[PDB]
Amino acid sequence: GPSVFLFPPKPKDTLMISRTPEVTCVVVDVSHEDPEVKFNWYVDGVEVHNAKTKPREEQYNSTYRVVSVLTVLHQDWLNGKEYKCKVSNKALPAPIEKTISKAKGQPREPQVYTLPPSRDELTKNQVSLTCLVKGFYPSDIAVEWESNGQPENNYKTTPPVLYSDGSFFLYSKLTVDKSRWQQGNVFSCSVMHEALHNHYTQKSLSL
Amino acid sequence: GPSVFLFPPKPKDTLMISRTPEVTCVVVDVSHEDPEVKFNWYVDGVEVHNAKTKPREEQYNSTYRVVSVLTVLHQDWLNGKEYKCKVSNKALPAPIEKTISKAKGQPREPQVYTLPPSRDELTKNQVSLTCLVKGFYPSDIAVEWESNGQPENNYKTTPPVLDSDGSFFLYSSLYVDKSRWQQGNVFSCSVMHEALHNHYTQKSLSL
Ligand SMILES: *[C@@H]1O[C@H](CO[C@@H]2O[C@@H](C)[C@@H](O)[C@@H](O)[C@@H]2O)[C@@H](O[C@@H]2O[C@H](CO)[C@@H](O[C@@H]3O[C@H](CO[C@H]4O[C@H](CO)[C@@H](O)[C@H](O)[C@@H]4O[C@@H]4O[C@H](CO)[C@@H](O)[C@H](O)[C@H]4NC(C)=O)[C@@H](O)[C@H](O[C@H]4O[C@H](CO)[C@@H](O)[C@H](O)[C@@H]4O[C@@H]4O[C@H](CO)[C@@H](O)[C@H](O)[C@H]4NC(C)=O)[C@@H]3O)[C@H](O)[C@H]2NC(C)=O)[C@H](O)[C@H]1NC(C)=O
Ligand SMILES: *[C@@H]1O[C@H](CO[C@@H]2O[C@@H](C)[C@@H](O)[C@@H](O)[C@@H]2O)[C@@H](O[C@@H]2O[C@H](CO)[C@@H](O[C@@H]3O[C@H](CO[C@H]4O[C@H](CO)[C@@H](O)[C@H](O)[C@@H]4O[C@@H]4O[C@H](CO)[C@@H](O)[C@H](O)[C@H]4NC(C)=O)[C@@H](O)[C@H](O[C@H]4O[C@H](CO)[C@@H](O)[C@H](O)[C@@H]4O[C@@H]4O[C@H](CO)[C@@H](O)[C@H](O)[C@H]4NC(C)=O)[C@@H]3O)[C@H](O)[C@H]2NC(C)=O)[C@H](O)[C@H]1NC(C)=O
Repeated sequence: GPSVFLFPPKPKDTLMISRTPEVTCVVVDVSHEDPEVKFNWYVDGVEVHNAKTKPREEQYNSTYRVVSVLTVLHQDWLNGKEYKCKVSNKALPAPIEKTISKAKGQPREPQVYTLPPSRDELTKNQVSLTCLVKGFYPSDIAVEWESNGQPENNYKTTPPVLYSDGSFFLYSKLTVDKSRWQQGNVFSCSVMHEALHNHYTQKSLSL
Repeated sequence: GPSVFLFPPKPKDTLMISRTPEVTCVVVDVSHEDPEVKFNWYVDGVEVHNAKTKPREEQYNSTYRVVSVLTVLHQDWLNGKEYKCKVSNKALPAPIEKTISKAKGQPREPQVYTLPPSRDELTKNQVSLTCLVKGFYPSDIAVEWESNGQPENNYKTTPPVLDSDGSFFLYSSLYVDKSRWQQGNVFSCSVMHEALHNHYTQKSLSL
């Protein structure tokens, strides 16, 4: 009956000390007559006792969805500690365990290139600015466009794709009106990854 | 299980008359006891007669996989016919079903731009040729690289991404030795998609 789902922190969260990276253990499909769900958290095998279990919430399909949220230290996540959520409930034969961590393997620093649009992309009102980020590991990364300090709206990012040698690459596309690229605005592609200095770099682009 | 998955034909196959496009019904996790799975196959409400059930496979999860494949007309699939696979096995409460067809909607043709390498990237031994394919619908597409008629090995393609307007885009990345880029070789990105004239377009790139 009950299914357990264990979610990692957001990459922008693990990479900036101002933010609060958290692991979330989500139990769904808990019957009405065995609703008491117990949680235990282990960090690299030692039980931790500081997780905040939000009070159960009855779903419209007549099952309880219960959530528990453990906060993690940024150096704990990035040093490769394993997080074991252990969910016990009297609807279960025996308790369910789920574990989560950063990806094993040595970090690799992404190279960041910014490509300008094709000449064939001038006969349009809109134009595509491209940012290639390649050779990074593990694949937790964050890509963001801006110009003149303010963020950009119209950008899309592919998912991280596996190259032959084990590392990852992706592309981010910023659609801008040809006018602004003509005028000469500078657009910037900002990349946040653990293997970067200050965890952040930025590449700029203009006519 | 018995849990049913239904897959569509590969794109390349539905776009050339020479290849054979098949829809593929996969029953993961059949039990050793009562392993007799059955299949039936509806095309737009007409039972068809020519399916090829692959005998068995047996997994290291002491359970079985039972694939049936059904071959399809190229115009049948491109015209949006529904392909109904129905699975009868006594271990199931009642017959399972699944359906598949092409994404509904007006096919939109891809725009194909090729981007040269970044100036930054030329201080390396290897170099990334990029190919942006954008504006296409439905998202079944094929992308390949070639030079002097002969194919390329070292290219990877991102899966297709949804833009705000309902079309898709992707990038292909070919990794070549900076020496070949300078000798002046001509590299070609070849796109195969059902909205293109002759289902095929091709863009070229050189120093
Ligand atoms: C009864 O209802 C509840 C709740 O639904 C609510 O009420 C009903 C009535 C409807 O109106 C609902 O629409 C309504 O919202 C049902 O609860 C659902 O249960 C299903 C499964 O039964 C769960 O599916 C899983 O979803 C996860 C991803 O979930 C994230 O994204 C969802 C949107 O897509 C979002 O709704 C989720 O809440 C969650 O969002 C994240 O939440 C965390 C914490 O809150 C947060 O930190 C994140 O930031 C946030 N993200 C976003 C984007 O918002 C999905 O990953 C699961 O897929 C995995 O598991 C499958 C096996 O179960 C497997 O087949 C998949 O392929 C995939 O497998 C994983 O694969 C990776 C590799 O890619 C591998 O590494 C992993 O090991 C592997 N994992 C596992 C476990 O195998 C899965 O699809 C829903 O999340 C859940 N919804 C909610 C809201 O809780 C309940 O099921 C209903 N009961 C029924 C129908 O009987
Ligand atoms: C015990 O063993 C078996 C055997 O597998 C073994 O275990 C796994 C974990 C691996 O280690 C294997 O190496 C190993 O062999 C396990 O059985 C598996 O269980 C998982 C659990 O979810 C199933 O996942 C499903 O996968 C299919 C897609 O399967 C393709 O890709 C897989 C990854 O490459 C690959 O394994 C398959 O062979 C298959 O490959 C395709 O094959 C076709 C021909 O058949 C070929 O033409 C294609 O080219 C090829 N493609 C690729 C990419 O390789 C996926 O469809 C399922 O997703 C649906 O259902 C989920 C619910 O379970 C749900 O979360 C998903 O979101 C999705 O649901 C749909 O979502 C869409 C999208 O939004 C939505 O619109 C739809 O409404 C919704 N529909 C439905 C009906 O849900 C799912 O992800 C595996 O199929 C299954 N078998 C294998 C071989 O993995 C078993 O789990 C093991 N026990 C464990 C792990 O505890």
